[PDB]
Amino acid sequence: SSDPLVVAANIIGILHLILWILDRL
Amino acid sequence: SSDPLVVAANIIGILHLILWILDRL
Amino acid sequence: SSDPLVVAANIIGILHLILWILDRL
Amino acid sequence: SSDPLVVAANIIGILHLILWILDRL
Ligand SMILES: CCCCCCCC/C=C\CCCCCCCC(=O)OC[C@H](O)CO
Ligand SMILES: CCCCCCCC/C=C\CCCCCCCC(=O)OC[C@H](O)CO
Ligand SMILES: CCCCCCCC/C=C\CCCCCCCC(=O)OC[C@H](O)CO
Ligand SMILES: CCCCCCCC/C=C\CCCCCCCC(=O)OC[C@H](O)CO
Ligand SMILES: CCCCCCCC/C=C\CCCCCCCC(=O)OC[C@H](O)CO
Ligand SMILES: CCCCCCCC/C=C\CCCCCCCC(=O)OC[C@H](O)CO
Ligand SMILES: CCCCCCCC/C=C\CCCCCCCC(=O)OC[C@H](O)CO
Ligand SMILES: CCCCCCCC/C=C\CCCCCCCC(=O)OC[C@H](O)CO
Ligand SMILES: [Ca+2]
Ligand SMILES: [Ca+2]
Ligand SMILES: [Ca+2]
Ligand SMILES: [Ca+2]
Ligand SMILES: [Cl-]
Ligand SMILES: [Cl-]
Ligand SMILES: [Sr+2]
Repeated sequence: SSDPLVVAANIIGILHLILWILDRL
Repeated sequence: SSDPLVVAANIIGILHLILWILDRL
Repeated sequence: SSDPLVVAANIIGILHLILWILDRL
Repeated sequence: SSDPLVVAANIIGILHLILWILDRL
């Protein structure tokens, strides 16, 4: 398990990556 | 919970994202 | 140990970095 | 504490940020 703030930050990080890829695609 | 260095790195990562968005906005 | 979602996100983050470097190289 | 791979990934992430800032500066 992780600190809740770390889980949240990682979810945000992944969504950022998805949105970046979709933007470029 | 997380390693303190990981918590710190994630806080920095999120602030970086906020500042990036504000810069572009 | 970390949340499995955090491990996964970090692996993805590192692969992203590798692919970015290889793209620029 | 965190998975060792997560600690490593976060250290790499921070160094990446430092090198990016120094490059732009
Ligand atoms: C291109 C712009 C960058 C992208 C902008 C996207 C910002 C998304 C913000 C919030 C959604 C994600 C947050 C989800 C947080 C849920 C709470 C949580 O995960 O807590 C778990 C905890 O471990 C339980 O105690
Ligand atoms: C248009 C773009 C579409 C937007 C798509 C964005 C999806 C975000 C991706 C992953 C976060 C969701 C993962 C949620 C699972 C979290 C539960 C967890 O944190 O721990 C589970 C672990 O396996 C047990 O400890
Ligand atoms: C665009 C440039 C990139 C952005 C530049 C921003 C750099 C921010 C640096 C430090 C502030 C954040 C650090 C906050 C650290 C607090 C200590 C901590 O979080 O420790 C928790 C631990 O788990 C308890 O034992
Ligand atoms: C001009 C731009 C404005 C700058 C805005 C930047 C704000 C940084 C965002 C989040 C870090 C703060 C989150 C602090 C909470 C940390 C406590 C924690 O780490 O764990 C809590 C958990 O819910 C129990 O384990
Ligand atoms: C340039 C585009 C960005 C790059 C696109 C790359 C996307 C890669 C996606 C998935 C592979 C990585 C996921 C590996 C996940 C394995 C599952 C896991 O790690 O779970 C561990 C857990 O702790 C055990 O319970
Ligand atoms: C063309 C580009 C080539 C692609 C290359 C991408 C490689 C991805 C890098 C690291 C993820 C693999 C690390 C796997 C180890 C995970 C096991 C773990 O999570 O914990 C281990 C810890 O030491 C005990 O707790
Ligand atoms: C611009 C290019 C991107 C930047 C390229 C930089 C790549 C740096 C690679 C490795 C150094 C960092 C790795 C340090 C890893 C030490 C091992 C560790 O941290 O393990 C802790 C564990 O928790 C104990 O069991
Ligand atoms: C030219 C550029 C100069 C390069 C500069 C790059 C420095 C990398 C930054 C941070 C990683 C080092 C942090 C090492 C501390 C790790 C120990 C830890 O992981 O846990 C400690 C925690 O407080 C107890 O659990
Ligand atoms: Ca906490
Ligand atoms: Ca430690
Ligand atoms: Ca979980
Ligand atoms: Ca492990
Ligand atoms: Cl990142
Ligand atoms: Cl973690
Ligand atoms: Sr943990």
